[PDB]
Formats: sequence, structure tokens, C-alpha cells
Amino acid sequence: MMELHILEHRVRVLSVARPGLWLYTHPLIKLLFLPRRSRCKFFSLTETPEDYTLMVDEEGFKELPPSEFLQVAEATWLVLNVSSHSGAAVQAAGVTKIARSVIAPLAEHHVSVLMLSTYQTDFILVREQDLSVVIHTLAQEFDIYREVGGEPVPVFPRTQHGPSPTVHPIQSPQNRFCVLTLDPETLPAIATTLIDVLFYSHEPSSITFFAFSLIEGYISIVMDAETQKKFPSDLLLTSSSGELWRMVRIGGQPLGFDECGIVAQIAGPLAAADISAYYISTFNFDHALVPEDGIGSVIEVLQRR
Amino acid sequence: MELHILEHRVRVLSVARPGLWLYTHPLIKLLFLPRRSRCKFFSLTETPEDYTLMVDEEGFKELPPSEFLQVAEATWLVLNVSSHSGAAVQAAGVTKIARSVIAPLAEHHVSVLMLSTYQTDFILVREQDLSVVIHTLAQEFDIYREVGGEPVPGPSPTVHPIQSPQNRFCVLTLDPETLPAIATTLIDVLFYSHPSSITFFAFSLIEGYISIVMDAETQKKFPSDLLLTSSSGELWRMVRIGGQPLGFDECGIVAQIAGPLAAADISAYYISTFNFDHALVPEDGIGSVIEVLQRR
Ligand SMILES: NC(=[NH2+])NCCC[C@H](N)C(=O)O
Ligand SMILES: NC(=[NH2+])NCCC[C@H](N)C(=O)O
Repeated sequence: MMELHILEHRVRVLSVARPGLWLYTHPLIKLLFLPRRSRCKFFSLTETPEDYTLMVDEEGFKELPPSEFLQVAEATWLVLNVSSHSGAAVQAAGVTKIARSVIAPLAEHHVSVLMLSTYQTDFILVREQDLSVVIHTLAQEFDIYREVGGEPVPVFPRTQHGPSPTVHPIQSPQNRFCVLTLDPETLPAIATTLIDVLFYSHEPSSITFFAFSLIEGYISIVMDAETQKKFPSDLLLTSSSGELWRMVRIGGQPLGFDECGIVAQIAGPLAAADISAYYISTFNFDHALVPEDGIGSVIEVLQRR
Repeated sequence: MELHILEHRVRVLSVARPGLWLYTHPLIKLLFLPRRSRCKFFSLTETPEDYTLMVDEEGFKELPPSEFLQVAEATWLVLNVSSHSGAAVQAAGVTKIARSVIAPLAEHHVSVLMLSTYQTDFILVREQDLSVVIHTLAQEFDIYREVGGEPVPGPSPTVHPIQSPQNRFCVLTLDPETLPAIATTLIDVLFYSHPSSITFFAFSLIEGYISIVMDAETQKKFPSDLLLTSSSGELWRMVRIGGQPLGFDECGIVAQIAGPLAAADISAYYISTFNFDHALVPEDGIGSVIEVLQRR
């Protein structure tokens, strides 16, 4: 009934250490602001305290020179997206809704995922080495398509052994986050501010977290409510005003890319509690965004897991 | 009749094009984020050969050394002529000080660099020469040194070829509060865009005043009704001066360009870059200009 789409993106996952970010100002600004200057169709940049995580298609990857500040995940990642029958886009912040149908099945079959929720939709990245299993695992409950050119197309055999799944500690900083979009034609108007925030910036427990993605021409931004005050008024867009979000940071040790079942151990319980959630993986840690009014509940759900 | 020594200590550098990317982070700051640096004198000129930078010491601190960055040896001071009570003189007035400033400094072996902007004409001199400068200019000018914002009271000369590309140039200013609105475009032009025409683009932010020199074709790329220009109609043609890099020691080059133009009563902006000199003259007069300058 429901459809699962394999998008036409081959994605690399990278981490830029803060002290070296300046070195990559020239390519990044290009990828951020000059769509006529590159062939990139998948760009995601997330600032955390640890680093800047990049998820970029191969075309954008060509723009980033190697250095001691740039760590590159070894695998190439494919991008999955759930939609409804006939191809209608499903509501955003729906990571918990696919907890039983996508996340848990993939975890059970030892498929490691990376999550990238955006304003528009929820992307699930899987290593190309696992594609067959993915299909095998999800063909029962989804009609699977491959996006060839611009239109859909109906659809090594050893899943590697990962480390033993464990329970990971969680933290909840006090920041109030917003999920916003933007008319691309207005991106220049915020450019300088965005640049200032990404490249030249930097007790209540708070975290530095700022996500900007440009994917198939769609812009998505996750930012602190205070950071939004820095931006020109009446440009940042959201269809549900007053909706602010609290973050649950998942991980004590860096999580790597081999352990499975982390997203599942967060989204399962939240799904059972009927709580909506965005979910964004960075190079080292996971991040869930839940409605602020429910944060307490969420914590209690996650501490008895 | 006043000569002001401004409170700027300036370094003159050249970034080779293949290395420009390395300096995107500092330059953007200096271009667009005034709250993030103490720099008060910033000039960036793109030429076919390089990007010439003139930056005060604070801005100089932001620029890491590399194989693409040439640095002129001396520290330069900034001179500016003004009227009876500090009132500013007309812009494009390099020729109007040909007799009173440029020629005397050349005669006393003081090497200069010129930086004309939309607002005024700056004359840079190596600090080691300051005394001579005073000794030369005290007779005709009341000399004031700017302190805390208040005015407190070589090689053998050589012939240089001249060339006039066909670009029509505009000298423009901008309200700083509108600088964000053009940022991306400006960035695209400076950092991501790279014959009887030349590649020449000047941007300066000096004491909060913005000045831009660009060809009309480049002006079409910018959002309309933001770039400001007082007198319009007749744009400017460039005369490029030099057949090989001119260095910083030879004197009398500016004098041999601005002197004759002064005698012909022709106005001119004048911009020195790391390697060559550039005069901007009214376009409809280019023929006359070339005739005046080749009387030699
Ligand atoms: N670097 C990371 N964020 N790793 C954790 C991502 C989620 C984990 N691979 C899972 O399948 O549940
Ligand atoms: N790099 C240069 N632009 N050099 C020439 C500057 C003018 C010359 N020093 C003069 O005093 O007349």
C-alpha cells in the first residue's frame, strides 16, 4: 500500500573539525548559495559542539579538498523516503510513525541507518552494501521504487556483523528549537546572517545545534529560537507557528556507523507513547526533536527503556 | 588647503588567483561583518593578474601567510587633501592635486600609491618618508595628523606603456545597511567568476564608507536601485599604466600621468594595484586623453 522511494542520490558523510571550518568556506558558500555554480542536489550541514557534519552527494563531495580537519565516512549512502500510495508526500516529523514499519525492521535485519529529518520529509540513509536486504526487508509492506531520471521505476550478499546493541545515555539541553523553510528566491536576503552564524560565531544546559539543508531545491533549517532573532523578519517560513521543540541528544561515546538499533530504541518507545519526532543523525551522535510541551514525558519514557 | 595624515597603518599585499579560495573566510569578514573585526581600512581590487589588498594592521592580522600572498615591505600612511575647515573636496580630483602634491612628492623622491574612491582620493606613502612629505608639503598645505578622531595640528625613472581597454566603468557607493542585499552577488563576482576588455573590480570599505568600481556589464548583475551614483550619464574609460610590474620604489609615474591631464583640465580617478597603475577618465574624451599622455 505505502510506497518506499530510493532517491537518485549517492551521499557521502563527512565531519569538519571546527578549527578547520574556515578552510572550507569557499566550497561551502558555493554549495550553500550559488546553485548555478555546482551540480549538487543533496546538501546537509549540521553544526554541533563537536563538529560540522556534512551529508553531500558525490558532485558536492568533489568540491571538498582533503585535509586533517576533514573526516570522511567510508561508505556511500543511499537515500530512502516513505510516501503514501500514488506517491503523495506524508506529513513531516513522522519518524515515530515509521518506527514499526521501517526503523525496527531494518534494525532487526542488521541494517545501519542514518536519519535526516527535514522540514519537508524524513530521509533514511542506508549504506549501499545493504540495499538488497533493505528491499528484501521492506518489500512486504511497501511498494518500492527507484527514482530514475525524474520518475519512479518499480523494483554482495552478506550483511556485516555489527557490535552488540546497547542502551545509550540521553541528554536534553534547554534550547527551544524551530524547524523552518524558506522561499529559495529569498535566500540571498539572509545570506550574510546565515554566513555569520555558520562561519564566524563562537548554568543553563544548552547545546550549539544548527541544521541547514538544500535537497532537491527544498530548504530546511533547524535553529534555536534565540538564533532566529538574528534573522531579518518575515522571511523564515513555518506552516505551524508557536510550535517549538526540545532536543534529546542520544549517545555518550561517539556512535560510529556500524551499531544498529539506536534510532529504533528511541523511536519505538516514542511511537508507543504517540509522540511525534524529528530525527537527525550527525557524524558522532543522534538527535531527536520532540514537542517542548512533552519533553518531560519523553524523558520518563526513555529512562525506563 | 589642508593635508590630513589619517590614523591608518596600511599593508599592501597581492593574492594570486589560484590561492584566493584560501582567503575567502577572512575577506568575507572584512567585506561584510563589521562587528567581527577592528579593521577600518580595507581595499580589494581584482585585476587580470591578482587580487590586490590594502588593509590596516588589524585587518592584516586576519590574513595568514602562504605561497600565494606577496606582501610589500613597508608600512604605508594615508594622506587626504581637504578644504579650509576640513570640508571635503570634489572626488575624481587626482589631477587637481597634480601640481600641489603629486609632482612635489615625485621631485623629492617620495614613492606613492594612489587609491581613489567614490568619496575621495587617498595618497599612500611609506612611513620612512613622512618627514620628507611634511618638509615638502608644509609650504602649501596646513598639515594635520588625525589623533583619536580629531585633527592635531630609488631606481631610475622609466617610460611606461599605456593601454585603454574598452570597458565602461562606473564609480558607485552604497548605503552600508543595504550591503547584505547585494552580498551573494558581490561574493559571486569576487570569488566564483573565474581581448580589448579587462577584468577589473574594486571594492573598498574605509572609515565606514563603501566605494565600488565596476564595468557596466557587471553592474547589470546587481539588484537594481541599490548601487548609488551621483553624477550619471558619462562613464569612465581606464588607462592601464605599466608594461611590467612597477614595484614600489620608482617615483614619478603618477606625476607623468596626472600632470599632463591636469594641464588639459581633465578629471581622473587613480588606483594603484600591486603591479600596475590605473587612471579612470571620462569616456567620451578617451582619444584626447591618449593624445595628452603620449606627448612625451
Ligand atoms: N553517527 C551516528 N549518528 N550513528 C548512529 C546512527 C543510527 C544507527 N546507525 C542505527 O542504525 O540505529
Ligand atoms: N605597484 C605600483 N602600482 N607602483 C606604482 C605606484 C606609483 C609610483 N610609485 C609613483 O610614485 O609614482
